[PDB]
Amino acid sequence: HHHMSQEITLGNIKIGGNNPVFIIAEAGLNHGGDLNLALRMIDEAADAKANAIKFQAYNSEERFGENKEAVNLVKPAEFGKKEFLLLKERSQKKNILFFATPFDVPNLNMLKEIGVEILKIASCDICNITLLEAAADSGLIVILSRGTASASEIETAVSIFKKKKSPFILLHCVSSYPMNEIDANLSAIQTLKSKYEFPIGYSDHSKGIEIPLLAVASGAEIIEKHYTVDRTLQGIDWEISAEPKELAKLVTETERIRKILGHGKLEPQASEQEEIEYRNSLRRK
Amino acid sequence: HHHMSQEITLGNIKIGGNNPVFIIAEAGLNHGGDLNLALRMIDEAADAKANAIKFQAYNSEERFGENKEAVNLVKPAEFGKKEFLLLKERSQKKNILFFATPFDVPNLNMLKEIGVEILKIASCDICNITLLEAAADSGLIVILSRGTASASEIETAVSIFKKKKSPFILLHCVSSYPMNEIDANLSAIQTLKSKYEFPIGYSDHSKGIEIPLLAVASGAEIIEKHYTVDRTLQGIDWEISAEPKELAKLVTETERIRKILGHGKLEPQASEQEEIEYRNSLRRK
Ligand SMILES: [Mn+2]
Ligand SMILES: [Mn+2]
Repeated sequence: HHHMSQEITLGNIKIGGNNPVFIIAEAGLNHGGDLNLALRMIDEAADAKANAIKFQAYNSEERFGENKEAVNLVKPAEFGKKEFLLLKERSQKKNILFFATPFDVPNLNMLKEIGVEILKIASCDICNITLLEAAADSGLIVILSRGTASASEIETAVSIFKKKKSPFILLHCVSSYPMNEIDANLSAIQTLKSKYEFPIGYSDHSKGIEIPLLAVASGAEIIEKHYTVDRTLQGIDWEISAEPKELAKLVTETERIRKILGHGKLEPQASEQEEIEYRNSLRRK
Repeated sequence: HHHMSQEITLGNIKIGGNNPVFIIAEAGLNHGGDLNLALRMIDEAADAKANAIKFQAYNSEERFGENKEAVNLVKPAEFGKKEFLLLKERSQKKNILFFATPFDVPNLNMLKEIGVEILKIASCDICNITLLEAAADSGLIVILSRGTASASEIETAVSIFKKKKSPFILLHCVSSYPMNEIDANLSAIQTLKSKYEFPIGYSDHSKGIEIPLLAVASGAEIIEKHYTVDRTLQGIDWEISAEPKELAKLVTETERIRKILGHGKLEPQASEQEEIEYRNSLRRK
């Protein structure tokens, strides 16, 4: 390629540059607070060969305030340090990366204390200056999604991490539920890749995997997709969540599209040598 | 978007910029020199809503030299001026644009004389300085494919058209028949869009429409696809040619993927309004 993002390398973490697309299974709140179900989600995400599985670390009242129905809905799905330690341990055993989205500073501090190496910051927090500054100060790798955000809002958020030289990844994202095809605006990925030097990816909220695969073809270097072991359980966000076989197809189809994208250099392929020989023998005149 | 190519206009059709993808059905030599078959090809390409149908204007001996097998294969498919006039008349009647690839200056002059407004130059002629200079001096829209070519060979050809200020379009292309998907190097499209200001597209030599559709997702603003009424006739290039229903699907799927790509601006979609209001009321802390 011409454009190559500055890769983020932390041990075996290798994101951007000419590395494989980093695929995140967003378990989110779909486990409903069932710890055994969350552990099962890790097992089956590792079997699907996702690179990482992501959870959410939040206080319901802090997150939703006076929306009593939202509070009651997400209250059962809260996990604390003891559960996140068990989930991190199962993830290490199954060779899949564990991390989570903190929604406040106490949860961020807890995630750093249990040894996570990556933080996700949700789209709704792209203007949460206190939380962004705490993420930048942590020194950890930060993935920020830009759903809801204008170009100026993105620049303000990006500057917070540039100022601390945080390893930083930005995901194009549309905070629409569910996200329709005509709202994907996947060419924003290239707009961001032209504007910034760090890796750009895509976080999906559609009802399938076609849009994230198209996002890979349009340049995404990271893919985040909501994830469930079984939509029939009707857990939180089930409608936009991929089941394990669909996650596995996302992984293998991403690899296939990456092969099709190729090296990006302006040079002939060896499969063209017969036409090169013909060109050189008769058409140079 | 961020970058936009400088659009090219000819009548009511505009190529590049934020115009629809321009779709070319390459009839090639697949008609085998059967004029009635070539006329049917125009009818069915227009019904499929391709923007243009393209033919090839060549002398077999000039094109293939002492390769007597190749000369005998393509000699029956030669059309002359009288045939191209009939093909152009049919295209206008059916509301599809007609043009052709000249392989020598006599055929280029003939095409301009009968009123064609676009010239295609084949990948094998990207080092054919005499032909490229005649195309650049013609004043017509020139579409060039860069199969076989290195960056420096592309730059040499581009410089010819920059000097004459020709309306110019470049197609990424891999001169392999049929082209394996792992050879497609579709990220070369973005490399070319970053290097050059004129519209960049893709000429396909694969066995399906998936690769050209991925090329749209990777930024192609023009798609050329080989075309046949019926692969079972085993005409020249049958294996890489789309049949009319498949051409029609390429057209409608290209429009769908363009809608998914969107405008490329860093501004939220209207459907994100609920999440914006949530963000502004509770998460600006
Ligand atoms: Mn999400
Ligand atoms: Mn061709």
